[PDB]
Amino acid sequence: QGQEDEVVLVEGPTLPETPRLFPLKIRCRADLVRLPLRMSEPLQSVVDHMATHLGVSPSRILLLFGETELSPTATPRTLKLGVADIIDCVVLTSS
Repeated sequence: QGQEDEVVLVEGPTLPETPRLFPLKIRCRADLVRLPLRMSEPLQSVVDHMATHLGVSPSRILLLFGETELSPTATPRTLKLGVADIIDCVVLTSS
């Protein structure tokens, strides 16, 4: 008992049931922001959102969990990110 899947192939109907997102915990310059994101969703979601928040380009945004270097292409799934698992949005001189 637990048929957990969604047939996103052969016709694309109106699915009002959204996927199971979670409030990803990002750290700004001195504050915490939460946005609804999928584990399968790449960090490009938090990158774009933090870029618009800080008034910078998404290319300048680098996510950093403690001491590790994350990327916009990397997914919270493989990274084991969460609601308590916090990633630093740092604006670098990306040139």
